[PDB]
Amino acid sequence: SGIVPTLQNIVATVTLGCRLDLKTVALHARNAEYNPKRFAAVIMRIREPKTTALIFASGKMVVTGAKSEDDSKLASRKYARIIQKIGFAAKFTDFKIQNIVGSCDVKFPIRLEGLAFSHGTFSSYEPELFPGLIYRMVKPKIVLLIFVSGKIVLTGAKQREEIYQAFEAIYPVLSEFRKMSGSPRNLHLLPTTDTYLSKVSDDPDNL
DNA sequence: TCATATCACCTGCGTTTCCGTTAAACTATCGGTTGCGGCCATATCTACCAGAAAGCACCGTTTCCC
Repeated sequence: SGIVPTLQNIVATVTLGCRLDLKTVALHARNAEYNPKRFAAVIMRIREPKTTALIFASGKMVVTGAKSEDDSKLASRKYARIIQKIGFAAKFTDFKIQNIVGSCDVKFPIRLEGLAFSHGTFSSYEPELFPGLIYRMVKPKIVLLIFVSGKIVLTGAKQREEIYQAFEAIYPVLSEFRKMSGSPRNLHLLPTTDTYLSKVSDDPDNL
């Protein structure tokens, strides 16, 4: 419970309001990869923040590799500004984080068979083609990947607090699977997602 | 470089289920052609009928007879 989870990847999307010519967009970006022989879209990485991004002719975009809530909106706004420099209106709309990926380490090894046998209502553990166990948390809804080393991965979340709540909910379970710190201090010590996102310009006129 | 989880996608392959196709035995009329019979025309035979010249009966004035 003392080893607070770290975010590894935040993935988001934004609507542009207007349908646009993706070939025209592909002409001016300083990083771009695109070939209709394999896929009909441009892959578009940037230096700072270190995000990858994607654009669709229908007037929608996706952003990946964000380290913070801030990076997600700030990168999306900078990609939209590049499209506004180009011959399109690109009205920044529908900003959302569809998935969050985080990880933590309890520093003790886990008997995945014991976890799967006792919590089989939520746990799945297939024959060992892959070494890690998977867990389906239903309230709040989170997917957790459990490894024998004590390393843990969390995904399927969209709100920051639920990743820390899911870790805190399974830490007592993991701690029971032991043989021969445990205090969270608070459920969420850091500021909320909204108090982070509000540092970035929200108004679409603030290009 | 293979072995899991999760999401945007969109475009693509070629899949996967009830309907459509070529053509069946058995089905429901309905048509090109078969044979079978009414109305109406004709020359002849007939039923129902009246009219004439002639019958014939009811009747009583006559007169001969009770």
